[PDB]
Amino acid sequence: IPKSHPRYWSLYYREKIIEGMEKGMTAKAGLIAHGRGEAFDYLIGERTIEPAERAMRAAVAKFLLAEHPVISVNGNVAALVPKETIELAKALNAKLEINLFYRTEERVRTIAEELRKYDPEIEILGINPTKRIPGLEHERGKVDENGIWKADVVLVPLEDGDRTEALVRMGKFVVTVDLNPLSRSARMADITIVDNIVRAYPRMVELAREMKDYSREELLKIVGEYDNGKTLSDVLLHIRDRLTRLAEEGIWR
Amino acid sequence: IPKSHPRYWSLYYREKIIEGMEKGMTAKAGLIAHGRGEAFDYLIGERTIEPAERAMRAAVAKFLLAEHPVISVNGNVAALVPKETIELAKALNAKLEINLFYRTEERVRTIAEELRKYDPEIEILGINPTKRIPGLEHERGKVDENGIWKADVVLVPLEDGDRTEALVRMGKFVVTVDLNPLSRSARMADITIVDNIVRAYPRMVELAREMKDYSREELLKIVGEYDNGKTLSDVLLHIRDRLTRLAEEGIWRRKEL
Ligand SMILES: Nc1ncnc2c1ncn2[C@@H]1O[C@H](COP(=O)(O)OP(=O)(O)OP(=O)(O)O)[C@@H](O)[C@H]1O
Ligand SMILES: Nc1ncnc2c1ncn2[C@@H]1O[C@H](COP(=O)(O)OP(=O)(O)OP(=O)(O)O)[C@@H](O)[C@H]1O
Ligand SMILES: [Mg+2]
Repeated sequence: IPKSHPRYWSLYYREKIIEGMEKGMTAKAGLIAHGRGEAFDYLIGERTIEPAERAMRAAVAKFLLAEHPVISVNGNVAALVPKETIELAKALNAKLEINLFYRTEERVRTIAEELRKYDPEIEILGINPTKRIPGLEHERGKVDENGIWKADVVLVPLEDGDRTEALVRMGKFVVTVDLNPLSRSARMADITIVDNIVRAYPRMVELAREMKDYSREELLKIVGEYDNGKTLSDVLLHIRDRLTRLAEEGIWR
Repeated sequence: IPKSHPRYWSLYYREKIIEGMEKGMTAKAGLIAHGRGEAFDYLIGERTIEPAERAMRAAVAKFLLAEHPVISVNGNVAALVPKETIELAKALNAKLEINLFYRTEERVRTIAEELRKYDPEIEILGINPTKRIPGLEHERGKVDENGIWKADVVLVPLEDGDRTEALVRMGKFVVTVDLNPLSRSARMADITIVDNIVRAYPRMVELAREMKDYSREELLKIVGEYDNGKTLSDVLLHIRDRLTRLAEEGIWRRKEL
């Protein structure tokens, strides 16, 4: 399709998610999840909205003040932002852990190989996790002692509500990127970024540098003031107004 | 999936659509599409709202008054409501036609076999459609000559706008099941049922049996007063008020909506 196609990027990223499945990284359930992401993205406007920028500033602040920052990676992340998830882990000095709900050997390997394609030297935790998140079935709650297990601040993007929830109960401060503000994961996380992860990861990286040197007292003012409930509400309000406008345009009969 | 799970029904149908692709009936793109429907189902509340019940009564009435109704069947319909689609067709005296966006012989065959598991002798059209619906991709515009090609009323659920619109330009009265009330398909169709096909179909089969005796008079009064445009806006209003309410009440850490 021509570069001017209004569906240009979502189409571009869709092939990417399919290539993901082809590479054995992205699970079938992943394609379904991607579609949900697409629809929601169409609704918010395929751009980072103010409530998302707001939550991202707060999440970055929180990661810089963190003690053991950990960025989680699953099959979709690997298909969409392999390079950006690494850059983000460095800009935040957080470690990288592959963490799958539907964990298999090939999938962990392929995702591992995919990340390396961009940095053959990054430490990738999660190849053989020993620990478990309490409240989850064994095979779905694995976590590596050096990563999530010891983490205080965690970023689990595109995550399932059971895991997000078990993580909060476990005492971890949870940050996620999720285009569905109505999902359990989005509603349970401590900081929810409602934005397409292809836009949020590079943005959080930019915000990383822009905040690189901030008075710890400032980084603390930022997070201390952030209101995830207010954020969710504004996102729901954003979507509604969008629905009012969208319904007023396009082909009809 | 334990039935006690808060998201049992959501997960159940995700498994079904996945087992559909594996059984060769459902395409990969169909998995994404199922996901798109889910996004809209969330906005609606994952239930049958009034404006859906309304559109469905009209559709059934229209199908009962038709003389050459046809019900389409794609990979998603085949994996999610194989039995209800057959029930509905027979409760509406409509013919069944297999229609896919990504057509192949293995896919047509498997969708064919799945329907049989519910009726070993059910008639199935679209096996090798030969009529080219003009103004479309040859690859995705061929219909069955004894099916859609001569139908007066057609039901094409989870349809792409290009097909839904082309059929309208074909002079076919079109009914559809589409969770996105803003979709081109939802806008070009004569009667749009904004509801999940796993809820709408069995609900429509109910109506086709409870309406089988409605007088021509009553049925014509229904199809006659129906207003797709008003029904779509009614759907958007439901959603916008739900969003307003949730926003005001707040949803962070909220378990139940
Ligand atoms: N490309 C993407 N960018 C951002 N977010 C995404 C993307 N793809 C999927 N998501 C989000 O991740 C979720 C997909 O995972 P999952 O299937 O667990 O969702 P869900 O089950 O509906 O939510 P929950 O598990 O909280 O009930 C979706 O809710 C969607 O909002
Ligand atoms: N399980 C389901 N139940 C009800 N409706 C569904 C389901 N899955 C998908 N749909 C609807 O069918 C459509 C699938 O087709 P597709 O997504 O290709 O069309 P679209 O490009 O999103 O919209 P359009 O092509 O009409 O502009 C979706 O718009 C969705 O609203
Ligand atoms: Mg889930």
